[PDB]
Formats: sequence, C-alpha cells, structure tokens
Amino acid sequence: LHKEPATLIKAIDGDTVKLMYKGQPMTFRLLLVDTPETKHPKKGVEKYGPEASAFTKKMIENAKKIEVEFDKGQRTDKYGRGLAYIYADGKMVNEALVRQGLAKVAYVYKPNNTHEQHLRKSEAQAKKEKLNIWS
Repeated sequence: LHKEPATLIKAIDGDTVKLMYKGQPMTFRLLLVDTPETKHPKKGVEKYGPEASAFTKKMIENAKKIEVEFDKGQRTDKYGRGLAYIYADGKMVNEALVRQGLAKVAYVYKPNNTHEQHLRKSEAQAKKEKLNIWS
C-alpha cells in the first residue's frame, strides 16, 4: 500500500470527508470504521455523532499534511465515495477515532482489511478504558 497527498475541501461527518485528490474533488469514506451519524439515512443525529464529527474535522483541519492510503480491494463504494485510510500529519484518522471510543470497527470485507488487526487492538483498549461509545 502507499500514501498519496490530498487537500482538505470539507469535513462532512465523522466518517466522511471531501478531499481534493489528483486534481479533483472527491468524497472519501473512512475504511473499516463506523462512527455515530449526524446525517443518518434513517435515525438523524445519533449519540456521540456530533463529537465524532468534530473530532474528524479538527484533526484534519489542523493538519499540515493530509495523505490518503487505499487498500488492496476496490477503491470506491456504490455511492462513488473513495474508500481509504486517511492520515493527518502521519496519524491515521481511522485509528484515532476507534482509539478514542468515537467509532466501532465495521463489518469487514476482504481484501479491504489490511489494518483490521491494528484497529481491533485499538478498539479493545478503548473498550477496556470505557471511553465514549463504551461508557
């Protein structure tokens, strides 16, 4: 796998961000994680949704360098969103959310699961620490 540079356009939700990638605006879905929603297809504004969304936003808005890392499977979902690991100054946003108990590890689909174990370890620690989602 390898990291490419992107530029923030707009943060949309805890799990979705708009980036400029290779010259074009693109919506990215964060791989392997489910955050609570502020714009949920059915519910609405779920609990910890606003805090997951401010965390993604702050972490990416305050970065010097954003990079996108695709996995080895398909790179877009059926809504045309890019599927990627996102890095703010070298720190994976997907893992930061899970480590903080602001996201769960999602239902996984091979072969888009390279960082699955790593994230699952972070979720286990957030759980043991009773953070946010887990309190």
